[PDB]
Amino acid sequence: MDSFWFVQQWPPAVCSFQKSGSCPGSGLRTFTIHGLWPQQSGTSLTNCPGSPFDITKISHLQSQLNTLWPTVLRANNQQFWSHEWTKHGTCSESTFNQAAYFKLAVDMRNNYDIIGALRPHAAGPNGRTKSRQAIKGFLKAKFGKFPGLRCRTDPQTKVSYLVQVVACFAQDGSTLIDCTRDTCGANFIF
Ligand SMILES: [Mn+2]
Ligand SMILES: [Mn+2]
Repeated sequence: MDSFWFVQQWPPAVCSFQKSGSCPGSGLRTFTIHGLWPQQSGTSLTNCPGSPFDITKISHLQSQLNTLWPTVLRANNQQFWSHEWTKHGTCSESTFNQAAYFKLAVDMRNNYDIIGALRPHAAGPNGRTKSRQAIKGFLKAKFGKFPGLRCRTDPQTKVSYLVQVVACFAQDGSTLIDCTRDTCGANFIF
């Protein structure tokens, strides 16, 4: 790995795409952690063989994980954490064990407050159109590096919605770097 993508998701938007059943995210109104994804030459490293998920190793972080890393689409929170560890976390296990991996993600969330960066500019979520350049600009001004913006288009209306914001980090998991990939067009609903 040569870097990490720290991905946060916007629950209300993510829930809108799940048209089959109920969804907790509608009740959640803040950015939550989707996951911490190790990267290699521009691609996400996934499903690396490694240690099985051990719930006891993060029992001391439960209160923080239930509020910052709740599941939006899956059955329950624990299942989501297990999924993230098995699909992404194992790929950086050589340097970060399970406890360290989850702690790092929690720290990143506490240090990267997206809503706080957007409020002053009245660019917070309000169901209206926002511009990609402006949002990226507001985050860059506060944190120092460009974030990555991820959008999804509704199959029916064809409208584009901001669903995730990515903060890019070097292999040390501490040095913020510029992200260089968005999946959002010039405008989107947020
Ligand atoms: Mn995933
Ligand atoms: Mn899968």
